Amino acid sequence: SMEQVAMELRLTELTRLLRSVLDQLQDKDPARIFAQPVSLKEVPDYLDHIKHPMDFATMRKRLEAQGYKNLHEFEEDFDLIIDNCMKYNARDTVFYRAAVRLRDQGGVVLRQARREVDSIG
Repeated sequence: SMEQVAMELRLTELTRLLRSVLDQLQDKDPARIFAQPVSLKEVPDYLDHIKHPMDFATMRKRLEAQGYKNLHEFEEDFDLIIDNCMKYNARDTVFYRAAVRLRDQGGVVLRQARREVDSIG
């Protein structure tokens, strides 16, 4: 069907728009602490602490496989990154300080991105 075609083209263009948003968010991690999944070799107990790990490259696999049906699903994954960090790592750490920084700065990118999803449909 063609009504299936227009659902796709509208997804394809969410997927376009999220790509931009992720690039902006991942510029807020200049140190690349969030670039990649926490290594299980390096931190073998990690999953005893964090049940749903998340990182930018894992979000990016799922984005290029059109796997975010809306913005909320993308926003949930981003918050996973931040929240996991701020539980696993103590307050007086480079790691926790960087999640606090990404959360504050990424809140601006997301607050505009929410309007452009609603506007553009």
